Amino acid sequence: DADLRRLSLKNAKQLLRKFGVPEEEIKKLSRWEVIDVVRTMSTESVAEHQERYKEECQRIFDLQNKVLSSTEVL
DNA sequence: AGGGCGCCTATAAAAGGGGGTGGGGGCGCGTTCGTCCTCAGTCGCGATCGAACACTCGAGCCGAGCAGACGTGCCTACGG
Repeated sequence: DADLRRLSLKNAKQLLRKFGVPEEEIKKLSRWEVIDVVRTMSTESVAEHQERYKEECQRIFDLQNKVLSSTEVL
């Protein structure tokens, strides 16, 4: 977070251009918002923890539905 | 209308002031730069609150022991 705020708006603008951030966020260029967006993009937690639980539950549930209903002869 | 005369051209020199023109210097103004102030954001430190663990007390459950009661076997006493 330190060096991202050391980026001195202009180089952070060029970095947001490099990552592929849309031109609206580059255009507004409030520097705190820019550095929060570039920290988020360089990251790209409790809503992900429960979503990964739901994803793991859904995968095996769908897999169990497919195997035990299949009429494939093994 | 035309000859003679006045004036222009050229040459030297001075004297002094006045006027004209070009260049430089001085003055004043505006612009630019630097510094300071203010706001926002971030990090560090201290205090307070919540959670987790440990200790203590009590209650319940299980096991063991003893006592009571009846069967059965043996011995004695009583009755025929």
